Amino acid sequence: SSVTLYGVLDAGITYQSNVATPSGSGKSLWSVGAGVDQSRFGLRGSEDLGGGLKAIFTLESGFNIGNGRFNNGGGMFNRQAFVGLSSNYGTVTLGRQYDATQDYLSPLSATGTWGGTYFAHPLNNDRLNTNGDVAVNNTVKFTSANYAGLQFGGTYSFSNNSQFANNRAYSAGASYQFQGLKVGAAYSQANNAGANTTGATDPLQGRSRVYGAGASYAYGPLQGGLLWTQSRLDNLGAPTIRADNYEANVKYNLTPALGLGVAYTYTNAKANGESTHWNQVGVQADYALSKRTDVYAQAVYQRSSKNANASIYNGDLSTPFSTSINQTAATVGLRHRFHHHHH
Amino acid sequence: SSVTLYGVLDAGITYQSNVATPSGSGKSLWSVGAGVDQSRFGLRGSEDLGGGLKAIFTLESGFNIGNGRFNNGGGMFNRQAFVGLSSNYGTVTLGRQYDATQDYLSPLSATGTWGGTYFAHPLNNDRLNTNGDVAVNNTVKFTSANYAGLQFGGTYSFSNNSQFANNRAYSAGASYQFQGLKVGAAYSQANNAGANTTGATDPLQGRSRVYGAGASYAYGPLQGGLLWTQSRLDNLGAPTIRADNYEANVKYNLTPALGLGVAYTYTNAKANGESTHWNQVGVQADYALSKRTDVYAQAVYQRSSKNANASIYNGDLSTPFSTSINQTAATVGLRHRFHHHHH
Amino acid sequence: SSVTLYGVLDAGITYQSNVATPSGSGKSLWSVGAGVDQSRFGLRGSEDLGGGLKAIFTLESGFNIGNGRFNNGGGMFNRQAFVGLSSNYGTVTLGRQYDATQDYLSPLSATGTWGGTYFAHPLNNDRLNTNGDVAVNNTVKFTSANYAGLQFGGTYSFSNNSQFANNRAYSAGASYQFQGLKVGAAYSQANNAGANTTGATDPLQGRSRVYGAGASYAYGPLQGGLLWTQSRLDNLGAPTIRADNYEANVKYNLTPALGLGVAYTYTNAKANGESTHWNQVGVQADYALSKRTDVYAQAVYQRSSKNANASIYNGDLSTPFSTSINQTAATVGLRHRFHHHHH
Ligand code: NA
Ligand code: NA
Repeated sequence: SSVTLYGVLDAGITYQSNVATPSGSGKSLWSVGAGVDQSRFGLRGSEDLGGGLKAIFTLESGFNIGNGRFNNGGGMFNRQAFVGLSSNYGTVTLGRQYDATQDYLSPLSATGTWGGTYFAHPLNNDRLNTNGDVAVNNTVKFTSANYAGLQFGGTYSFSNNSQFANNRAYSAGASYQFQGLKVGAAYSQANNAGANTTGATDPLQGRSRVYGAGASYAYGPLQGGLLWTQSRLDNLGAPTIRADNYEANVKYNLTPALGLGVAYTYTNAKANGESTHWNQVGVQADYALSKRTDVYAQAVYQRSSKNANASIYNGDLSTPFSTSINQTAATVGLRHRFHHHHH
Repeated sequence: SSVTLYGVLDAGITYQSNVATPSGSGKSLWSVGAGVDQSRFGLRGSEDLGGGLKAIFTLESGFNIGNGRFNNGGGMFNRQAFVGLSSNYGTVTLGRQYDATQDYLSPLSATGTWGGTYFAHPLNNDRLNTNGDVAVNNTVKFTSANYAGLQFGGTYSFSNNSQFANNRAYSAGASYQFQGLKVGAAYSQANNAGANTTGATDPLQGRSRVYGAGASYAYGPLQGGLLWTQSRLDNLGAPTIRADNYEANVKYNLTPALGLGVAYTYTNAKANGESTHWNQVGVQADYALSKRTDVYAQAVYQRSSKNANASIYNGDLSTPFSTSINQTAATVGLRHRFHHHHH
Repeated sequence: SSVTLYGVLDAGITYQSNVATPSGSGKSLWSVGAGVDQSRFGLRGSEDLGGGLKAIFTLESGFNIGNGRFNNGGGMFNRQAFVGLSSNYGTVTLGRQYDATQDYLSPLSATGTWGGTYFAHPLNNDRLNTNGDVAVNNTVKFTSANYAGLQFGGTYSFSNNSQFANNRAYSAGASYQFQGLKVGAAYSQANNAGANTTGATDPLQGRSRVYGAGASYAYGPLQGGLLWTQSRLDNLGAPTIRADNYEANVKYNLTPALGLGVAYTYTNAKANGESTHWNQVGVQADYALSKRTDVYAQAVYQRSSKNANASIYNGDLSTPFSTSINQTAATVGLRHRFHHHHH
């Protein structure tokens, strides 16, 4: 009954204050690339099948505007590719999909809403930002109907190989919404993530987990929230690694076309009796020229503990860290969304 | 005069009863992936050029809904990419194309019609199923006009390198149709298939051939057919390998929305005086929720000779065989087709 | 305010008279592939933002019709991927873009207009033809407004890594147009081109430069031009290489549907006190069956100095040279353009 072509183009100039060079000294990194959202194009549709029943699909491909290449592991529909049925009693979808972490926790974070890439937590450790390979393959997802503001669901992501536990995943989450208040909680687990090309997580072991909970509130021109997440690697005789992230964010619309957002995140990682931590704060001014086009300017600052180095997530996990405990990232950019409904 | 965007999304849950693990024991394989048809999207068009003359093109890309990646060798338009001219005296098309085996024999098989992937013959040995890299590169194809139900044509697929015979192919076939009766025969040959990146067959030698003939009949709610194919590798001092496939299939529409199909295939492979064989039978129930959406359920069973192992084709030739002479594949899935004509 | 889907399909049969085989003897190369233009599909749009201000984008992907694969380095939007703002005072665009060489010199060449691939200069040495990886990544481009027929602009292409000069590029050019007269000049420089995956030029060092100038004139059914370009590799203790290209071209419309073009190019390359040269002449007959479809036939002939070998550019830099000082390339082909404006 409807097939929509859509996309988002986001390009900006970014300065990063200190990025290690091969000579070991720190220099600034200048780049052109996605500032807030990862660029993408997609096809989505829904067919009315009568009785509240609908067939739905989404095919969504992320790419780097700087070089035209696929990212998120490099496949065609590297963000989402799924088909399913929606009814009054819930939705079941099959394919490559984001999991409950993304459905129920990301909307409570700056990186998952107005902030995007550079507001991600260190190394995107809790998989909240999707400018990065965070979708899961071979996924069956159930999403409940809305029960008076309560929604819940989960995923199982098959290994697609004769070893059932070798690169699979699952998750569960729930949200509660009421007149501007949003609460969410989620739990996700992977076994042998990235261990092969058939399973749930693309290459790049043991057990990896993300869980968290938070809440946000919106009224008028003001919105804000709090969010806790933990990412954990265990069952490796390597020592367990765990990272906790504590974020507060607020966004205020000065005018209907000018939003300013501020976010702060404290991250604390522990392994084998030792601990490192990062403090990150960012501010973003975003100006809408139309419903489809906005220009933005932002600056993010991160300081690590003295036994560690700073690195603001820029969409590329291979980016070398700062040589110091400090890094600044400042971006000016342009974002354009397009949309065709095929009447 | 018309450009159409289209696609097919097919996702299902498959159980395969016995697939070898690295430890050598057989375990079940559970997977999410294409059940019947390979998922694909495409662009096709035809321009009226006057006098019965038309310009036509098809750009068609297959992909795995489970992980969003291209398959069929991994290129962009990995199923078909061609442009050509159609007239009252026949059609000439240029590009990456299926050959006469696919045009004239596949419609007589369950795997090429209602059955799809898991109804393919062992290892897709006769290239009848297109959930697999069976298109040929660099192809010039002629298709005749309809001469009172007779159609014929063929292909030559260039090596695109200074060695004219190093990775090239050609084929020829013909069909006869009359009021529900269909007859087809075809012959295809490749030399040094997959020996380079420029030629007709993608990587993954000597002379490889497929030929076959069959017939089918449709009237009312009932359709069925018989088909013989042989695949042959020779001119290798390695010993010639040949495989013969004998298939019978029948499909019956219980209701206008519920089809049940049954297929049986006997396959016999011979090499260096020794012989192996497979018996395969499958049943599929397919229920149309609309013209665009259907849900299906099927079960396939294969038994090999005692000097061999069972393996039901699942779209992935790297899938390990069963550790026994038996394998069962059962699938429940969802298929959705979309279409936009751009009025 | 508008999003357009578009594409060009170009397929032809090419004979090349002498291409080296591994045995060292020269044989003819027969191929199916792009004759004139590289096949491509794309999405482009522009939104009216009021006051002469517009948001624009182009996403353009080149591919080989012969095998369905991406070319131009193999990424998704491997020809152009950019977003930007256009105003009365000029245009700024960000992403993967052609540089000033392509904007201001290519329109004065046969290879950049009616001639295409096989009219390129030896090894596409001056990057004038786009059936080849000539776009630059991470590019900021400014294009001025038209000042009474004068247009100018330039590019800077970031390295996107902490070494600012390690795989970056920039360019500048200008044109002057008046009633069929066109003049252009351009200059482009890259440092450490292809040295990494983050920078301006895709893999496949020191300083590489292209510059040139030319003019063309069109009136009625007749058009022609002259163009000089130089490509230079220096700062390598390897010896500097430089190549100068001198081209004359003319195209005449016999009828409104039949164009004949002739081009001649002399190329002279010098390195370490030695010199090689090539003479190339080509003729193309192009017949429009409609505004969207044309069939063409052409022949190109190249003779090299006796200390070198002939090689007519065919879109593939890995193609081996002729074993002699001579090579002929003859092509017959079909080109079809499509277009949908989404009203
Ligand atoms: Na209309
Ligand atoms: Na459309």
